[PDB]
Amino acid sequence: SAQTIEATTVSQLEKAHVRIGDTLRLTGTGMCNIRTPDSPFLPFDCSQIVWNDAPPLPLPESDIVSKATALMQSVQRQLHPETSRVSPALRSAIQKSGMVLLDDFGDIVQKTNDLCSAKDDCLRLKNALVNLGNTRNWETLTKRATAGKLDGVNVLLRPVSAESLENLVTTSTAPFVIRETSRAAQALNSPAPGGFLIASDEGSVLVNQPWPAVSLYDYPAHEQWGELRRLAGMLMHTPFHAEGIVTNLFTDANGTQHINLHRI
Repeated sequence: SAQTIEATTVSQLEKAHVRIGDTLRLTGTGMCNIRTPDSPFLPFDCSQIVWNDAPPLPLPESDIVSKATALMQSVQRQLHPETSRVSPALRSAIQKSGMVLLDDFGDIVQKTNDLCSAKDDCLRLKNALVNLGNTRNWETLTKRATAGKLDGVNVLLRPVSAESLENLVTTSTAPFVIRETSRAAQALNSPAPGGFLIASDEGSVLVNQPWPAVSLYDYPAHEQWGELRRLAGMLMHTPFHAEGIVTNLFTDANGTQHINLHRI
């Protein structure tokens, strides 16, 4: 005979030995299933819950990403400031000359060397810095920079050139974040054995978390990392609720019990 099963831990649901036709009411803390490339929390799918007592996986971390962020911020700090090592009288005069000031060219070269370390990285960007720096090649520039012979030194750009350089830092760092974002996503998709995978027949979302303003990949590359990290922050160990009748049930090789639920 069919029964109603109420369970709040993985153990309780295992002890209940569910069958097809049973009615489950399930509330616990678990993880939303993550899909490799419709659904609000893309790439997570919270119509499917991975429920088991293996400790949750760690949030994404990358030092490449923070190197990329350092570079983009040093450039933004200098192209669009709002307070600038330099004397105020000098500051106003440069603005009146129709020009833009980098007051720490040395930091930008170091940050670029930091991220684009491998000899064939970001050649457009290194060439732009070389021309700004009045050297012959990138490698002299990096040493003078790393030496400390460029700290606080002042470079001036026509505004069209400064726009182009900001976009150049932008387009060159994007592939770094895109890779690391991708790498992090795959590291989030490592499934423990045992436990359950609870899926909603009608594709019902099964968590109560705020829906995201826009999908993760409508974001610009550098902010995709930030959002994926946020999405994982609230969806890898979230309270969930799932109730309905069991319409299918199967224990895979790994010992995970897949359960499909149709609500009432």
